[PDB]
Amino acid sequence: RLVQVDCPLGPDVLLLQRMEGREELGRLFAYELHLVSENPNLPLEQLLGKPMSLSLELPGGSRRFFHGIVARCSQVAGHGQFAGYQATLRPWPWLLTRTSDCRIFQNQSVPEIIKQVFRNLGFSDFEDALTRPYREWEYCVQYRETSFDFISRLMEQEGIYYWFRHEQKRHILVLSDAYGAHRSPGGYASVPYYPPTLGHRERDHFFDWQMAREVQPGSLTLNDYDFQRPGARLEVRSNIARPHAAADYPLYDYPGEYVQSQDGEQYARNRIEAIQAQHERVRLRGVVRGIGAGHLFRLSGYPRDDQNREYLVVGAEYRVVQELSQFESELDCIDASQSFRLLPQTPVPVVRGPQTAVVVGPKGEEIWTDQYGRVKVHFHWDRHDQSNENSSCWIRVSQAWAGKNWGSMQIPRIGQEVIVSFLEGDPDRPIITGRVYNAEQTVPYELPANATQSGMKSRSSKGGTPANFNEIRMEDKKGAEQLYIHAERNQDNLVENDASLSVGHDRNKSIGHDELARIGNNRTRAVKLNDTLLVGGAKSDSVTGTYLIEAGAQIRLVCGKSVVEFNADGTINISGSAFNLYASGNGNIDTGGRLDLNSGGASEVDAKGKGVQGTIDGQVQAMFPPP
Amino acid sequence: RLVQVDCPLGPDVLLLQRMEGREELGRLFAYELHLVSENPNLPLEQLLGKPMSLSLELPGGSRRFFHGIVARCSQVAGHGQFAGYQATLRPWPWLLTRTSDCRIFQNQSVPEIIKQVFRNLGFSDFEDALTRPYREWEYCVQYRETSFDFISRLMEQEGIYYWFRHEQKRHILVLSDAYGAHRSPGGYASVPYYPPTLGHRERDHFFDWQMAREVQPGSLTLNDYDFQRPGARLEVRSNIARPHAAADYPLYDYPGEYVQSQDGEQYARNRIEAIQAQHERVRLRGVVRGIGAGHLFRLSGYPRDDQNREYLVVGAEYRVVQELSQFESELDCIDASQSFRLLPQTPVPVVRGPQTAVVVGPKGEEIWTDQYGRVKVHFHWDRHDQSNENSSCWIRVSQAWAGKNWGSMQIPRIGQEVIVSFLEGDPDRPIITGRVYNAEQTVPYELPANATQSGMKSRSSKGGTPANFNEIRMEDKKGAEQLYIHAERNQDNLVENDASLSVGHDRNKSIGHDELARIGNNRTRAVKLNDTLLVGGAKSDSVTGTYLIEAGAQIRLVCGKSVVEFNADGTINISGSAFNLYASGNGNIDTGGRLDLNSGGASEVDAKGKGVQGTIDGQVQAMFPPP
Amino acid sequence: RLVQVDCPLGPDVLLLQRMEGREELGRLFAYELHLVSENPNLPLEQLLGKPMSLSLELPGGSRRFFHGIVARCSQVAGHGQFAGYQATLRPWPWLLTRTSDCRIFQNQSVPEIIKQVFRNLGFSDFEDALTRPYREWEYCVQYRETSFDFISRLMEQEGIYYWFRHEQKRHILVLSDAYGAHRSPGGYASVPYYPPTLGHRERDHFFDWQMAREVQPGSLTLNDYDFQRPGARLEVRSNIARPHAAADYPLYDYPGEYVQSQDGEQYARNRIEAIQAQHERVRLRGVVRGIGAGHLFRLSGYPRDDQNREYLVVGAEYRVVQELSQFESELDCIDASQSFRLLPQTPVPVVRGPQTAVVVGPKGEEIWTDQYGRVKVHFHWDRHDQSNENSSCWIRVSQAWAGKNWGSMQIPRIGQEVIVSFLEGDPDRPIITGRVYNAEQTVPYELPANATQSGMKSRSSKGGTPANFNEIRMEDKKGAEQLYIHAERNQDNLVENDASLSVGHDRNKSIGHDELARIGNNRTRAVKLNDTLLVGGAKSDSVTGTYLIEAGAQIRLVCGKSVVEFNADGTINISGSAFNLYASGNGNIDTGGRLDLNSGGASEVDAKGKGVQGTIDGQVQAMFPPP
Repeated sequence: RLVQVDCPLGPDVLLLQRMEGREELGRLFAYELHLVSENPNLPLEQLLGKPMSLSLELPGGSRRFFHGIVARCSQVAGHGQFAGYQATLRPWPWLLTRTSDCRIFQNQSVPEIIKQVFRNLGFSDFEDALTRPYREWEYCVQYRETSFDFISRLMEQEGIYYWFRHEQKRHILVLSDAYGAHRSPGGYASVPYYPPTLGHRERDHFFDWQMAREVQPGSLTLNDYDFQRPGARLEVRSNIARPHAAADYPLYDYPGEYVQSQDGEQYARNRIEAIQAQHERVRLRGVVRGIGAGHLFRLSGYPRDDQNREYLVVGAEYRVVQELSQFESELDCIDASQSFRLLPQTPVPVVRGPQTAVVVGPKGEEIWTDQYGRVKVHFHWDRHDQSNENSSCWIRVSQAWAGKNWGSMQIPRIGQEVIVSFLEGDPDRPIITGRVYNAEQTVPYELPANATQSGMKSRSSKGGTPANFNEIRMEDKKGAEQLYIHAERNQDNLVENDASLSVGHDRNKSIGHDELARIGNNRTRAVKLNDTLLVGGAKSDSVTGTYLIEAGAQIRLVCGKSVVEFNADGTINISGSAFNLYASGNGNIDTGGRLDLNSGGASEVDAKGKGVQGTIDGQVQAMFPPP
Repeated sequence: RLVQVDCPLGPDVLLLQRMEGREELGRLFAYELHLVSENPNLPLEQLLGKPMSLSLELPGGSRRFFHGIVARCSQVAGHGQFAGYQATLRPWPWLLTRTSDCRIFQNQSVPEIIKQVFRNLGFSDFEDALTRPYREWEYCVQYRETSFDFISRLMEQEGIYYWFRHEQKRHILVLSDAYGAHRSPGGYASVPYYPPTLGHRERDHFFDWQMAREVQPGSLTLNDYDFQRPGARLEVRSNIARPHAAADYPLYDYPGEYVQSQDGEQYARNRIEAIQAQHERVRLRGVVRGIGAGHLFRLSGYPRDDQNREYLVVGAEYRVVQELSQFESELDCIDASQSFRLLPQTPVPVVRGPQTAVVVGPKGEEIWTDQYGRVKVHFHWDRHDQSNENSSCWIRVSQAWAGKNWGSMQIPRIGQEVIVSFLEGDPDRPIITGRVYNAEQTVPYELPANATQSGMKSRSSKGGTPANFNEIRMEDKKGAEQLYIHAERNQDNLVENDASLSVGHDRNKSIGHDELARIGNNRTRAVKLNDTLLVGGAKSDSVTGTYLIEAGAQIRLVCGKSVVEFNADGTINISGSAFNLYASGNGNIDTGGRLDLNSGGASEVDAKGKGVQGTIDGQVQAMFPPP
Repeated sequence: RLVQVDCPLGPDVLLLQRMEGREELGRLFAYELHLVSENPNLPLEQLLGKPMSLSLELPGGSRRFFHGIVARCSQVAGHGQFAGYQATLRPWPWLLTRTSDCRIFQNQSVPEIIKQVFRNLGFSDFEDALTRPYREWEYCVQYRETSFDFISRLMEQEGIYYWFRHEQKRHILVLSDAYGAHRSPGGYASVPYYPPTLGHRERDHFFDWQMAREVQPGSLTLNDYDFQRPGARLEVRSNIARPHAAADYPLYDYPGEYVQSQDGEQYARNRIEAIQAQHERVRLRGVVRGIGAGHLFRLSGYPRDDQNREYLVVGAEYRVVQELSQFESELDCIDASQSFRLLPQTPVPVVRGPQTAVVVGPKGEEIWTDQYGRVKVHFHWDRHDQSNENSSCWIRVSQAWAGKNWGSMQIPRIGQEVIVSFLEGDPDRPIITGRVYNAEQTVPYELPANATQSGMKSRSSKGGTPANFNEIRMEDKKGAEQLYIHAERNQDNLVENDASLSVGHDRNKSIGHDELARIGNNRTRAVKLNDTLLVGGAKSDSVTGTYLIEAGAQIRLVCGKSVVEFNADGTINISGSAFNLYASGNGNIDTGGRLDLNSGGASEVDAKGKGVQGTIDGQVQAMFPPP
């Protein structure tokens, strides 16, 4: 009689005036449901967005459900017999387009990731019929895209495709990597071909047919780069030849998003097979019902016996017409022994430009890095991360100068706001290209007042304060320029060879404790004018050889009352309270003139107020006054 | 009669054989007309690009105007009686698609900006029927886009739309953000629906009606970030419940282009209104001459009574056929209870990489910055600005090391060629990323010659001449390495605790004026071999405690003829022209052997030319030779 | 009669049942050959990818040759004698879409680059009929695009076109930018027009015509910038006008991708002239067999005199059907006097973000640069070069300060991995924005193990090893802070004003050889406690002025047995083994008490173990102990 609308609100509540079903491997199904009803104003929103099915009398009397979700709907002007209720029926996955995200995945397999999305969604009606094992993707960020988009890209990359199973009350997103996950139609595993020239045969059969071949590229070369093995060559290449002429045009790519040549070949292969599947296509149109995408069936009756064979349907469509059933269907397929693949046509969220993030790591860490200077960050957009070393993977950082164990070293600290960019805008390839001072990260030299100051102030780690720093500052202030040097605790200046110091004006040197100055060879120095030395304690000179005290004018010695004068003319005056001159052997005293004693000739020698400890110390304390 | 025409080259001269028009709220209109004329060579260019209208014979003989500008035209097939001509009318706003530019706006509301654009255009034919106040865009820029594109984006951002309105001799852009901006045509306050089963009615009526339903998202989350207030959780969310199922899917975006979540909500509301408006669509077809886009009317006669409502036409189709006549129309409308916010369908130019900018400010300034180190810059593409502080807003800049009141920093100067990009390529979110040398701004150490020279050279400010600078110059030249420091002023070497200096060879030191040396505690010095000290003035030793002078081989003192020789063998020789040995108390002169006076045993010890002040001077000036 | 087939699988085996020819200047043709053949199972793959030829009978029996290659071949349900097949004939350039890569072209004219591609693919079937000279570009680059796309784009941007010639067995790509490479249409130098209203005039004439007009812009201003001539005003502008209302709408782009304003003007014209042309075009239809794209002929018979002009066919349509027959043609043209201009409609691969590369240069270099500090790099994506100084053009690099011969200067060396970005994503505008470390280019400080020593390392050049370098480090280690300097050779610290040193604790200086110092004024040295000085050799002080020695407590002189004690009470003890006191004039000795000689009251002063020599030497050796 007719195809009964086995749906919500009853079956007979809706009658199938006409249906246009559409199925495709690796894509969302779509069905036009021209359902009609005795209810002249059946509130459309009551089934809009809800699951429903349709029961098609298949071969053997079996039934094909056309289950999906009412994606869209519309009432249609009609007649007292019935009102039209057009509806677009589509599988759960279109719902994934209704939520966008900016979520980081880390070392997770594609199945893991996708299923996790499903777990997040609460999606259960799906099935894992993969045929190829998967590697965990060390980093994979969902970014400015819907879950649908994200997963779709993961799918095409991996050569994954889907088929959906129609069940009266549900519709299963079946994951498949190959024909082994597919099945023949119930009561229709094989079908005759009865060309249109025969009019019609009651057995479901095919009658329309088309075969076409196309020119394709000779090969695909991919390439990539891994800084951890920088000199390694990751270039790969898939070479395929076809029956057509000139099959010799190579394609090249970089980066291919892989670190092993085996992945390069796998993904090149997935892409190539998707392409190769297009080399020759088979089209069929019949009055068949059982067949659909993801089904395996054998054609028979076609003049070409190389067409009379089993096929895996890639594209399928259905036609139902019922006066208030007529039935047609058309296929687009590949041989049943093939593994369907799709090209990565899903758009890639391109990182349009720079985005900052907070440097993070372990909560008790401050310089969270590794041997490459890579760090973890917290992106401002990542509303789902842990703001720690698990918020992202390690990210390389630019330097002022960077070579083989030489160059600058400014390895980020936690809490810094840094600028992240992506290699060719690819969210999975971050790199730090800058650092920005902000309300927290404030400039060493208060701006704009100290805009003329430049250099660097550090901060001790771990746990150093803003006072605990080493620094260098060059004051540019015209007329008051200045080089400030600050060692927070130590200065080791190594001058491997010769050293030189020049001061245009005055030298102010001071040290809190002791100072040792040893000269490997000789030392010579001079003071242009007066050379004064104050000693708060004692003074001791030790020359192994000869020590010459040379001076023009008068050399003077004063120690309390001990006073000695050494005039340039040799008039040497010596005195104090007493004296004792002694020779263990002989002694001689002579004069050029007369020598007398106990005569009053010699007299006391004036100390000039010198040699007084109190005075000396006063000078010393003036030199070293208290702070 | 038929349809009346009113245009350049003659009103009656052209007869509208047929017309296919289209108007939409917030969008450009288009009228395709086929008119015929007794002029067998009607000059296309004399109406192409020109304003003109149609006087549609409304009820009562009133006329509905369809004024527009001939965007396109064509002499087409026709007859000797009336030659055929075709033309496409478009709005004055459409004309903006013919012009493009690169211009920055700063602190202007969208209404303000657009009206200024209108002033630039001379576009006086518009109305301001907006009820909401709009935020001044502190920075917003037109870049490589048409003026139309630019303002279209501004509108969509703020949700602004409009109603094209016509007058016999002009075309009006009725700017709108409110239902009250729209209105019914005279006699079209309530336009009836007279079923198609009636064929045609004498009263402008509708005969078609269609309603369609669509699944909408359920939540919209927007966010943004402010470095000036880094904890600035600018997250904001709009939510909506819909009649259908699956009315709960969340969306997320960041940055939302706002600094206040409330502004974000405006924007969120603009978007969610634009979105939810797609939930249900109402279509009508009739023979109605008056109601079109931006018009109000109550549907009167549709069998489904809850459709006999007042509607606002979102857009409309206009149809003419003429007997050489019937005017017909189709409406796209929303129920009076609904509002409208322009849908975000216009694309935006993206800054896919770095640009060159000039640091600017006051014309007499060298550093134009604020407390965040931000500066204003001038863009090469912004040919409208005067290369000054008004060229752009305060822009953030990457630095060597951001730190909280510490770090490595260098303040930018006016006239510098800098590397600038945008946050995520968004032209309204500028950020300075670096600096680069050029033909004028040459490297500190001229290349390629000075590739071995590295570090940095500053300049004094204001007035940093080539001489006025401080620098760090490191020489990596193999065999001629160096660590050179230049402090054009004072230099402060602070070492909080311990310091050390290692010199592989010789060390030279020279001070232009005096030297202060204050050893907090004890000083120990030594020279492995010889130590020479010269004094150009006087020397003054002042030791608080005991001052011991030891010489392993000989202590010698010479001041001219004053010569004292202390031989290690115990022989003490003292010579000069005279002596005065005196004890305040007693004294003893004893020998183990014989002591003879005027014996001839004592003589004058050779001074060796020492103590000759002139000789000494020779040595001093040897240390301090001219200049 | 008809169009005869000349092809693979046997010329007359295939019968042109229906052919849809499509031609256009500056665009690849397509001839859809619907053929029927006595071969009931004609191979598809043996036409596919192969050249095929047609011989369309013209007046006089002349055969208009067609030639192209099959991009697609399909088996169409047909009969025995006439089995249907469908072939897509494309021009050779179509095949260039089958290959894609990347590559840099330096100092290459576009004509040459084109020919390079031809040689690469063996595409000898072309004719160089270009008339304008083209710029030798220092840098063009193919990237992620087919060779076809690359060249097509490359041509569009320079105003280059490519035309075609159907030889019988070959199809020639007549490259040309001037109408001298056009021809009269095989003897149809003038083609009469017969109004369709006259009926189908029995001969090869036109039966249709359509002129159409459009509103155009009025001005295009482009601008660009060159840092090597940074004051450049490369801004260009070319203007147009049209018959319609004021064609005065300005356009503006920056950068316009040119370094020469003359070139910029041409580029403006490359866009503009086509835009100008967009104003008016003509469609023609007839059954004219010898006309087609690139043909120049006069239409003769269109009622409007203005249309009986010479026209250049821009594009064309052909339909050939055969009975075993009918022919029709239609075309898009411009007046022969109108200059054909190709718009830049091919997309340019956008550099979505940063790239990685390595600094390269001549093998004898370690640093390869120029007067701008630019470098050559080899790119990690550049899988098509040998990695040398010609692997790129000169590329700029960011710095910490870019001033006029001042600022920062870090120098990249050959072998360093670098970050390369492109201005606004423009593949022809590379710049280095950061240096990075990798497995080979390791970090100078161990990480995280030695992240506390912020700073830098270097290598002497040329030929400096890890032991030959200069380095700076800052220990930020909390509680172990330290500044450290390594001058591999000498060090020079210049302070032009006052220098100061403050060491909070202890300081240790060690000079490898000789130290020399001088004070340009007086000097005030002091210690707060003890001051000891050891001289391993001899010591000599030469004070040109008075030399006063002040000390409290006691002054001691020790040289072997020659020892003097100066007590603060003025008791002066001078003694040893012998003495010789001599006045060269008079001598006086007096006491206030009794002066006795050989009294026994004088004795040898205790040396205190000092003035020994060997012991003293040992002390010095303690001071300067062996390694």
